[PDB]
Amino acid sequence: SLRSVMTLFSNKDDIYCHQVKIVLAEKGVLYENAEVDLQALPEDLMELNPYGTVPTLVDRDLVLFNSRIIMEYLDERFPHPPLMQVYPVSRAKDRLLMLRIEQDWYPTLAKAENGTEKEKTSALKQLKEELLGIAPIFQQMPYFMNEEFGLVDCYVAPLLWKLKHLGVEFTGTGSKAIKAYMERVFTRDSFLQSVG
Amino acid sequence: VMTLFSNKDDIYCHQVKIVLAEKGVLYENAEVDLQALPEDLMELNPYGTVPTLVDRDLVLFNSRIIMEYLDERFPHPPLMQVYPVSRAKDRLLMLRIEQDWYPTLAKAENGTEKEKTSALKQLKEELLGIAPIFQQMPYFMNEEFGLVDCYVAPLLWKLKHLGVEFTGTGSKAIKAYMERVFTRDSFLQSVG
Repeated sequence: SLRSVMTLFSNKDDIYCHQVKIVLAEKGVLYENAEVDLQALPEDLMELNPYGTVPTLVDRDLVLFNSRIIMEYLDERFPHPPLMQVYPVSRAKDRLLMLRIEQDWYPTLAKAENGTEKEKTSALKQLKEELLGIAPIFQQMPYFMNEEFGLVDCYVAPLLWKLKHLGVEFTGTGSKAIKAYMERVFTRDSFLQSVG
Repeated sequence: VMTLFSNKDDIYCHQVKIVLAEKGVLYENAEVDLQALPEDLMELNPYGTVPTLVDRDLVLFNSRIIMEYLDERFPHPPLMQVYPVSRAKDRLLMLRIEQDWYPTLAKAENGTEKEKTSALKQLKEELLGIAPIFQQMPYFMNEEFGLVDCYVAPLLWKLKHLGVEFTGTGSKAIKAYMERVFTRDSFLQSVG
């Protein structure tokens, strides 16, 4: 592993913190985890990041927040293994895919965790239908619209992980490809470290 | 073929047009009325937002993604630094500009007459507050013109056209910055 002197301020149930921990583990970067309670933020986080958000990555004098900015920083600073492709069109398609995952699926997931009972049930059914709907994606490629594991999977895997633990179970048409993808990502060394 | 679906008054369209002009790339501007979106935009981009860029087979939206794509596809002149640390700092600047300054700018164009005059005073206040930043380097927190200036310049341009004038302390660094970015060939093309 790499002996960095980084501190990650994070919360263990936050999906954005989860994305960043997977990238840190992929890159083999050692860092200190500083757990934070969202209602009771530590003053040292406030000192470094006045917006008081997590994840916040601190490396010596550098302070970063926003998980997309953090992840691209780590991929650029620590090239191996590559979590984005090399060529500009692939990079743009992956970026657009990420934005859409975040925009379209993440709020439904949040509703599924934090809504009223009919909202939850309604959010879960909606996410379930949508994920089943994109099943054909895998008949071509083992990672999400990619041949190799990358940042897009760092958006999809935390979401599937949360759905699994909310009781979602995939059956019917498209469920074989989704279960296969889950095994492929959940069993990776980095994912194992991220939920450790 | 290269097409930008764009609205002429939209700040995010303006960002992308500056980057297109810097890279010297030819494109067709498809003007869109926000209240009546054309069908050919809807079929390429189900979300119906602008700017939307179409490059041969690739469809892109969201101005940040378009700009990064252009900077990577058309490498010179480079609009981002080379070091991962500097690139991250600039990304974070841009995020903060867009999150903290842009809503106040929208309010200054879209509000009631009370809302508008209030927003204009706030923005003018915060910009004069950071006068010593404009003082530091010729471009915004950078020695060379880059993507960060593509966030700052369109905002100052809108303000100029909303009647804002800078006088008093630090207004000198801000005016000198405006003169310097507004008179670049790429910027003059982007407003043409």
